[PDB]
Amino acid sequence: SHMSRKIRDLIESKRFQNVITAIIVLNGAVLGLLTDTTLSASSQNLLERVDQLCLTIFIVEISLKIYAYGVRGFFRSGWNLFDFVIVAIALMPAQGSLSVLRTFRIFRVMRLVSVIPTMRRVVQGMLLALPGVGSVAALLTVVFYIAAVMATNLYGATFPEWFGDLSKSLYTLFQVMTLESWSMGIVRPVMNVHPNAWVFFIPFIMLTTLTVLNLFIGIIVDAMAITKEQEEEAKTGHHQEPISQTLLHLGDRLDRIEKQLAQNNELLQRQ
Amino acid sequence: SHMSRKIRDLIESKRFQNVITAIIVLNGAVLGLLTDTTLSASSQNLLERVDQLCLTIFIVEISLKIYAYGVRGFFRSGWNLFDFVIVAIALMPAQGSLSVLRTFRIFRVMRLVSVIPTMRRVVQGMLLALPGVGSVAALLTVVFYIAAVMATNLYGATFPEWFGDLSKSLYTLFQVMTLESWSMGIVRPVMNVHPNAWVFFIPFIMLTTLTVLNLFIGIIVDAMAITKEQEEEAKTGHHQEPISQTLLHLGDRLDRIEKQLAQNNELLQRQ
Amino acid sequence: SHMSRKIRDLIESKRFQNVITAIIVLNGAVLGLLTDTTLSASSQNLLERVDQLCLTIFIVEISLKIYAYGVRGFFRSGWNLFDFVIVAIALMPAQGSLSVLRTFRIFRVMRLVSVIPTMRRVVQGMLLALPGVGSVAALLTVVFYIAAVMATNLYGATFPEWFGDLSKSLYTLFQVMTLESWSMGIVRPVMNVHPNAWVFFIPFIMLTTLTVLNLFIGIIVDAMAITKEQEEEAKTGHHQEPISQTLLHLGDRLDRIEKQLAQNNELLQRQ
Amino acid sequence: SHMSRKIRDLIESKRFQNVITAIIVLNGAVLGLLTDTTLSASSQNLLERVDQLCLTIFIVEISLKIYAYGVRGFFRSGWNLFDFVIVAIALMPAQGSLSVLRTFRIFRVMRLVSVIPTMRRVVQGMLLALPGVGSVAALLTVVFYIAAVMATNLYGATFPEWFGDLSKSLYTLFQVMTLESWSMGIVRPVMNVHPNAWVFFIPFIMLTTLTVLNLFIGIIVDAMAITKEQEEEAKTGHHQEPISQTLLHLGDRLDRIEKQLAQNNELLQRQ
Ligand SMILES: CC/C(=C(\c1ccc(O)cc1)c1ccc(OCCN(C)C)cc1)c1ccccc1
Ligand SMILES: CC/C(=C(\c1ccc(O)cc1)c1ccc(OCCN(C)C)cc1)c1ccccc1
Ligand SMILES: CC/C(=C(\c1ccc(O)cc1)c1ccc(OCCN(C)C)cc1)c1ccccc1
Ligand SMILES: CC/C(=C(\c1ccc(O)cc1)c1ccc(OCCN(C)C)cc1)c1ccccc1
Ligand SMILES: CC/C(=C(\c1ccc(O)cc1)c1ccc(OCCN(C)C)cc1)c1ccccc1
Ligand SMILES: CC/C(=C(\c1ccc(O)cc1)c1ccc(OCCN(C)C)cc1)c1ccccc1
Ligand SMILES: CC/C(=C(\c1ccc(O)cc1)c1ccc(OCCN(C)C)cc1)c1ccccc1
Ligand SMILES: CC/C(=C(\c1ccc(O)cc1)c1ccc(OCCN(C)C)cc1)c1ccccc1
Ligand SMILES: CCCCCCCCCC(=O)N(CCO)C[C@@H](O)[C@@H](O)[C@@H](O)[C@@H](O)CO
Ligand SMILES: CCCCCCCCCC(=O)N(CCO)C[C@@H](O)[C@@H](O)[C@@H](O)[C@@H](O)CO
Ligand SMILES: CCCCCCCCCC(=O)N(CCO)C[C@@H](O)[C@@H](O)[C@@H](O)[C@@H](O)CO
Ligand SMILES: CCCCCCCCCC(=O)N(CCO)C[C@@H](O)[C@@H](O)[C@@H](O)[C@@H](O)CO
Ligand code: NA
Ligand code: NA
Ligand code: NA
Repeated sequence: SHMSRKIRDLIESKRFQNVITAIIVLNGAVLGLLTDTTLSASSQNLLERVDQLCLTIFIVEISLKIYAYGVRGFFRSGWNLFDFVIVAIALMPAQGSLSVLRTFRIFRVMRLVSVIPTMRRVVQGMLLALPGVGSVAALLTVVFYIAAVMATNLYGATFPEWFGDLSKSLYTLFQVMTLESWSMGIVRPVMNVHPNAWVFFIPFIMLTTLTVLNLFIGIIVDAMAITKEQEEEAKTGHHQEPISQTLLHLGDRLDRIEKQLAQNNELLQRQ
Repeated sequence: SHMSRKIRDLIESKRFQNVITAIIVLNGAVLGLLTDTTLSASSQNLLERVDQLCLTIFIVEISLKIYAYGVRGFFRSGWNLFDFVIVAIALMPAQGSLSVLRTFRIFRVMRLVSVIPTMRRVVQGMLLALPGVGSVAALLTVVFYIAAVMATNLYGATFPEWFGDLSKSLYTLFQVMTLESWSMGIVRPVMNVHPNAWVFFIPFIMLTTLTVLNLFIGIIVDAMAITKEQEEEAKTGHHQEPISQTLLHLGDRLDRIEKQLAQNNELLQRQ
Repeated sequence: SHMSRKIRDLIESKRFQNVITAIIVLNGAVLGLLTDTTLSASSQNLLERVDQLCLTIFIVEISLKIYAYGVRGFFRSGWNLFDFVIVAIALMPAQGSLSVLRTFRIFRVMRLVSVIPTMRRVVQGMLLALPGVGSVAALLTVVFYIAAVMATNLYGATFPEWFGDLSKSLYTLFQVMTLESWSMGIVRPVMNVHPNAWVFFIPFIMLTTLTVLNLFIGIIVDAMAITKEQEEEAKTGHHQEPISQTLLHLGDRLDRIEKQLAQNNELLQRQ
Repeated sequence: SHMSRKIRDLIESKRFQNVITAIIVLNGAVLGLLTDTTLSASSQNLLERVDQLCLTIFIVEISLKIYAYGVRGFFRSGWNLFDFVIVAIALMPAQGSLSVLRTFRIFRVMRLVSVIPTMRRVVQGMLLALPGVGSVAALLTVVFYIAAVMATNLYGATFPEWFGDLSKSLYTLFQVMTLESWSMGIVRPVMNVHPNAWVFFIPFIMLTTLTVLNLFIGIIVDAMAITKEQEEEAKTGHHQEPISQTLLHLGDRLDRIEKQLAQNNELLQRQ
């Protein structure tokens, strides 16, 4: 229709993005002021209404989009669904789920990612890089589970605060992996009772730090290449051959042209 | 034979892998529940039998493989030998070795690596990357030994808990390398007695952190390329020229084709 | 003019650079000696005059440059403007700004960067690499703000020293991100009152360490390539195609020449 | 001569290298046993003689080399000079230098690097990578000096143990850069007296961690490429074009051959 044609161009305008961005920043700034308990009852009521104002502008924004794109058209984008859920959850009447409350209204500032395209790209590259490190992430999960069971059996009776159960052991092994007081706080005290405890903890540190670095480098290198590759697909409109494919086949492509040159030289030398 | 033909296809089926995977997870989950000492005698006896059930399924699995592939055929794979040793050790009657016990039945969860091919590849790439960092690993071992001897001679009489002997010094130098309370916990106290101790510990930290990072980056970069190269060899069936060789000879290959072009141009300009 | 021709060649001479370098080192060395409060009143007065001498040589240096290049010519370089501001601020009479004093005369040693070209290049590569990581830096800023608001609401009433307000929470979240006593000092004490606090802090650590590593790797890789690319532009005088462009179009360029070879082969086989 | 022909081939034999390697390990193992103060006077005298035996074998080894290569020929290699100095210093009668003693006989184990070629290559690549990071290393040195002077002036009167003088401040800034108790141990106590101290320490941490990572990544990436490039020069005998040069000129080389193809196509289409 005509009403669903200008609205899309209003939605796609730089100023509309900037207006929404300004309202996200504003909502975020009022939620930060609401952390101050010394504020007067009138100041709290004022900011709570600016929060209500900000939220209503997001209901108008999402409705404008659902109409101008359609239910199937809007929910076709993962970013729009995320934007929908962020706003729709604020109007959820006693939602049934394992948690505590929804005071986490500050997760509305996470919309700065979906609304700013330079930031949307960064998060997109990182998210697209996750499936590819699933195996490394699972190997790290296996090492933690094996280690947690071993630590609970070995040290739980003598160190119940740190290794009393599986939960306690996963928490202190995560601390050990982060190298946080691993020796002065955990292993030297454990070695006073179990002198060969270093046989367990030093290999655990060696293995988990390498794996977590592997996981992190893997995510970073992939996210960087995916982003670069997507920017090129956006600029030209043509599909970008991933760099790994270009590098894997560089040898094959060079020898083929070397051979095609030699046969063109053979037909040339004898004419 | 006919009996050693369908069994191989049963062994190679996705559902058989999934059945074994489910039994590994199950065994791992019952071993984790067995860390809880508050459980009733009947609950402990129940889970211990589910452990026996899981173990028997692995004996049937390995036997099925040894028959369908042969002794020489099965033990030709490093992964199958690993799978054999994991299961066979659970039936080892008082094995003679320097240790304590075999309560580490949880190392059976490490079979998730050998049974899941996406995880088998990750560990394979990492293991194939180790011989190549042997020299860096040995340099780190030399620096630790020299440092341990120096620290024992310099500080062992005044700081016996940390440097009293070689073992004690290797342990606290490893802690120092991990930057764990290196200054507030070790070096500021040591400097109160030996004021120039920083001349020993600051260069030691500078050298070992660079070397350990070198070792780790070396493993990660190699494991990533080896995996990528093996996936390409698996996809096409052709041997993949390692990227280092492609990069080292990129210059040579380009100038050769440049020259072959210039000589083809020379025969063309004068015909 | 003739007076603004030899001065430029004096300014561009290796010995003039070395003379200025020697005066920066000298000024830096006297400012370091002036940190010693045990010095006699005559020794303090002596060094304070060597500081005055060093400062005057920089006024002569900058004036020499402004004359030999012109106001528009001198201030056309970001490095010269930096050099101008460093020297000009020492003669600022009670400048109006939010601070405390200008005792930070030691920021004059930062001129070793602008005066030594090998060091000017390093800092240049790093500075040119910053706009490109602005989105990652902003994502990290968003995560910190959301987390600070959450931590203030959740823990500020029970842990006011660490989370009492927004400022306090940003400071302890930065400490948590650096892994400094995150568990023994902050989270184990917080968990004694709020047992599921690990649900907040472990994901926060996981997310911020990956993002800060991403930010850092991004800066390092870019600064390294920018420097390499600028050295090549300086050596040849020709514009250097950035490596990302060379890599993105490597596939396209190889298939195009492959096709141009095949069509040259087609005209050759049938002549 | 004939006597200086077979000795060189004896010196270059795998077994001679292995004999020297075995004597280095042996000397290192006896020096490690000599750290144990509980040993009997006869055991100490025994090991001290095995040290004398090991040292004499190195005097015979070096003399054998100086004769078989010549004074100019032997001292032409940096590795041989290092090997000469390690052995010659053990016979230095009260050498005049600023130190304490030469009990550091364990630095003789550092010969395992010069004697094992796979380890000699690793250290060689690392040493050749140092001149290239000199500017980054100097930038880090400048930041530390500026920071040390600032910290001494700002905090030395109120925190004399940590910032009382320049030496004290460089030591605690190095600790701060390593993130070792930077907040719970240094900055939270400093902020109790100087509440805006975080304005100094948080930027200092941000800047030095990025620079030290830059320095380290720079060394690692260069050492890896230098080693790879030297192995190729050793294998073929031909000079290896450094990868940076191959990558910088990849664009130029591809467009040149693209143009040479188009002109060969132009002469072909009209014959
Ligand atoms: C196209 C980028 C990419 C990868 C890549 C990124 C950067 C780069 O420099 C090279 C490659 C990539 C390649 C392989 C990969 O394997 C994951 C293995 N699974 C089974 C765990 C993951 C990402 C990829 C991402 C998702 C699916 C498939 C491929
Ligand atoms: C050596 C080039 C390379 C890769 C590569 C190797 C051979 C080849 O033919 C093509 C590329 C590389 C790049 C990315 C990569 O991603 C997979 C990571 N997993 C963990 C998701 C693997 C190898 C690389 C490895 C680590 C860091 C940066 C680059
Ligand atoms: C084929 C991959 C590879 C290496 C490699 C991996 C990734 C990459 O981007 C480039 C190369 C490799 C190359 C050299 C190397 O040297 C080790 C030196 N020893 C003597 C300590 C190790 C791995 C390699 C692995 C085992 C043996 C030989 C080579
Ligand atoms: C610069 C490209 C490169 C290597 C390279 C340099 C020159 C060349 O002609 C070919 C490749 C590189 C890659 C891997 C590598 O592995 C050996 C590591 N050892 C420690 C096992 C060495 C250099 C590299 C170095 C560090 C990280 C990622 C990539
Ligand atoms: C030319 C180097 C470069 C980049 C680069 C450096 C090294 C390298 O190996 C590859 C590329 C670069 C490329 C992309 C980039 O995107 C930033 C995204 N913004 C929107 C946050 C940044 C730097 C760049 C720097 C400034 C502006 C534009 C490009
Ligand atoms: C795999 C090669 C690569 C990049 C690359 C991928 C594909 C392509 O066609 C060209 C290059 C790479 C290099 C730099 C880069 O910079 C942007 C970083 N942002 C965060 C500023 C992105 C990808 C790279 C990624 C991480 C570290 C080192 C190298
Ligand atoms: C040939 C390797 C190399 C460099 C290099 C190594 C690996 C790689 O992937 C690319 C290049 C290199 C290049 C530049 C460089 O600049 C140093 C700047 N100085 C002025 C501080 C250093 C090393 C180099 C080493 C010494 C002198 C000159 C060049
Ligand atoms: C993007 C490829 C690259 C470099 C590169 C960029 C452009 C170009 O045309 C050629 C190479 C690279 C490699 C090494 C390097 O060394 C200098 C380091 N200094 C600090 C000694 C610089 C850039 C690189 C950068 C960081 C890590 C690994 C690889
Ligand atoms: C990838 C690795 C992921 C590790 C995740 C750890 C989750 C387990 C933490 C948890 O739920 N706890 C129960 C809830 O309290 C245990 C910790 O709280 C406990 O270890 C201690 O901190 C103290 O409670 C007891 O001293
Ligand atoms: C690559 C580097 C590898 C370093 C490996 C260190 C192994 C040595 C540890 C060991 O076997 N110990 C004896 C067994 O107790 C010593 C430690 O336990 C000891 O240093 C202290 O922790 C206390 O026991 C004394 O205060
Ligand atoms: C990218 C992340 C950037 C984080 C930047 C943090 C700035 C906030 C620090 C600040 O201005 N403070 C007020 C000035 O004191 C707060 C800290 O000082 C406070 O948290 C504590 O250290 C104690 O003062 C109270 O226990
Ligand atoms: C690239 C960065 C390089 C930093 C190098 C630091 C060298 C300075 C260390 C030194 O020589 N000291 C004098 C010798 O004692 C000072 C330290 O010892 C001192 O800071 C404290 O540790 C205590 O002595 C006082 O509380
Ligand atoms: Na740390
Ligand atoms: Na710590
Ligand atoms: Na730490």
